[PDB]
Amino acid sequence: PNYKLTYFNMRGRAEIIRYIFAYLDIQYEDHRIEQADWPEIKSTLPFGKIPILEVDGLTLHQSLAIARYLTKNTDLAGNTEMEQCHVDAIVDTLDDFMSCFPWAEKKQDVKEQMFNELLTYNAPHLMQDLDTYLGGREWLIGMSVTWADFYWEICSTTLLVFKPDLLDNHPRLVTLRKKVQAIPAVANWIKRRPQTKL
Amino acid sequence: PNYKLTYFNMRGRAEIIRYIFAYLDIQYEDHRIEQADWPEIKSTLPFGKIPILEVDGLTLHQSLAIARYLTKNTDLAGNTEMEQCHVDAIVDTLDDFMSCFPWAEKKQDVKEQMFNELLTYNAPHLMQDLDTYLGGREWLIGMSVTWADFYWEICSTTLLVFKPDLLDNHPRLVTLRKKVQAIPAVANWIKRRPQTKL
Ligand SMILES: O=c1[nH][nH]c(=O)c2cc(-[n+]3nc(/C=C/c4ccccc4)nn3-c3nc4ccccc4s3)ccc12
Ligand SMILES: O=c1[nH][nH]c(=O)c2cc(-[n+]3nc(/C=C/c4ccccc4)nn3-c3nc4ccccc4s3)ccc12
Ligand SMILES: N[C@@H](CCC(=O)N[C@@H](CS)C(=O)NCC(=O)O)C(=O)O
Ligand SMILES: N[C@@H](CCC(=O)N[C@@H](CS)C(=O)NCC(=O)O)C(=O)O
Ligand SMILES: [Mg+2]
Repeated sequence: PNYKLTYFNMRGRAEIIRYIFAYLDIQYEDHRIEQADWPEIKSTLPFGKIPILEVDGLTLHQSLAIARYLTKNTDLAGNTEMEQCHVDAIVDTLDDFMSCFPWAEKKQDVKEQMFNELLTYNAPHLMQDLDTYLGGREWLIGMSVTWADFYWEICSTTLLVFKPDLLDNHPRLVTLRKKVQAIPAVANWIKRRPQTKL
Repeated sequence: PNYKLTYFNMRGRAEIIRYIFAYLDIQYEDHRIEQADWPEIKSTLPFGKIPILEVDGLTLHQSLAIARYLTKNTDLAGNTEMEQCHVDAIVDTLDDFMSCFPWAEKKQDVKEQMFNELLTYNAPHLMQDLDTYLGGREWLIGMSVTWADFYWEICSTTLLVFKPDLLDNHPRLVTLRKKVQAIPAVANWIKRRPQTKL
């Protein structure tokens, strides 16, 4: 199939998709648009949002819906119907927290203030829940890597930018990040991808 | 399997699961708790959130992850992987919007302020996009009902409570709502379900 992923030049909400393509060794057009080119594109979209993934002429939207589609029938989806549910559940739990941040707030002072508050008063509870959930296991779900692990690594990479000590109390979550980063295909993408703040 | 759904005594985020169980004709325990029950309960939850679904003692969380789990391999899932992606996308677009509302904000007005903005400006645009997306088609995805249609009817029901004229200019979305409500198993549920504001 011919794939074309459209998003801004940043990891953001499209990174999970890029990790999946890398892991699966699938070629695709990583189309990164400049802010100025967004308006004319937005008007042609279903619900005016990106990322979107074009597959043989048809358009798909919603980052997680796309990610799930790409992992279907692969080892990244989950090893049992119930584990597949757990993968989806961990992914939404992580996405729910990421969606709490005022990424679009114009006023920098209020934005920064809210970021710091969420990272100091709210994040600790989620990190603990995740640590407890992971326990002494190697991966978040099952006994092999799933895209939920990829998502943890992607989300935490961004949160760590704003809160360096985020995982100082949870070395097990740090270990998981490193394990994902060590997967050859993932390590390679991480090394070659455009370096952007977000 | 023994199914036990735990949530507040309201439709909310659990209604989609309730609709699925009804449609598929699956018996389950519809456990509804009151606020005075939450505290002790929350302490016993993976990520302190409801709804949760217990399957033979095993706890599953995240409403959409659970909803997807129950509809896999059924006629509500989507007929192709691509269509399954569209179902997931439509559901997340709707969930994204519903999640924007400050349901928990404590101040009667600061809350009503964000609500007004969401209902007066954001809502109309989403309705337009959805209406355009549906076109003259019978259901949102494919040629048969899917849980995405279920979600549309559920989400729109709550939105209508705050903005009665939401669908005045989109009769096609109203027709879809009625189609879902006319499905025997669903109609029976809508008839017998506890009457709650949300
Ligand atoms: O409301 C917005 N308007 N315009 C935006 O560009 C924008 C960006 C935005 N961002 N989201 C994210 C990542 C989200 C995420 C969610 C789940 C998992 C992983 C990631 N990043 N991000 C932005 N970053 C930057 C950096 C520099 C300058 C501007 C931006 S936006 C959210 C909302 C909006
Ligand atoms: O912060 C909260 N804590 N506990 C809660 O139970 C809770 C519920 C809540 N609410 N969510 C919804 C509906 C969500 C929805 C999402 C997708 C599709 C359709 C629906 N309603 N809701 C509440 N409603 C009321 C009404 C009166 C008094 C209190 C509440 S909570 C939001 C936050 C929380
Ligand atoms: N939940 C959606 C979020 C879609 C979304 O809001 N995308 C933002 C960028 S991360 C966007 O399109 N912003 C431009 C706009 O809203 O005009 C997903 O994961 O795809
Ligand atoms: N995205 C989650 C939302 C989970 C959530 O926030 N649930 C609320 C009820 S609507 C809750 O448990 N609130 C109590 C709390 O957060 O302490 C889902 O759909 O399951
Ligand atoms: Mg979501």
